[PDB]
Amino acid sequence: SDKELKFLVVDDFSTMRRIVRNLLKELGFNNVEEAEDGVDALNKLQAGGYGFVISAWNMPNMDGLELLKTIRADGAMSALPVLMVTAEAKKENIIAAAQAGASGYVVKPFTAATLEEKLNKIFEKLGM
Repeated sequence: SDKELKFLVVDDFSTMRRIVRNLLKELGFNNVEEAEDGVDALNKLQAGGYGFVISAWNMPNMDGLELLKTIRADGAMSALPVLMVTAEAKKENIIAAAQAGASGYVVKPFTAATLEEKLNKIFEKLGM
């Protein structure tokens, strides 16, 4: 959408959620909500309206990969862009994510410039 595309930031670390929240505000994206794990994220996603999901890979209860796989299998939100936030770039993890449907991955920490690039690449490789 425009700057009003509604984001769901998912991370069990509240500090990270605020960090991502503020990097998006700096870019002009003010419509952000948060979730603390995969289950909490699915519960909010069921309300619809969401346009992008930024999710941490390691979370207790339902990690980012399981949250991704579930999103993709849901007919109503199977096209939802999902950006995976990780702490290290391991080959097998990047491929497991990619083959499961991840729109992209970003290694933390990252700046607003890095996030903007990752967002832009996801939009064009999709048609936005």
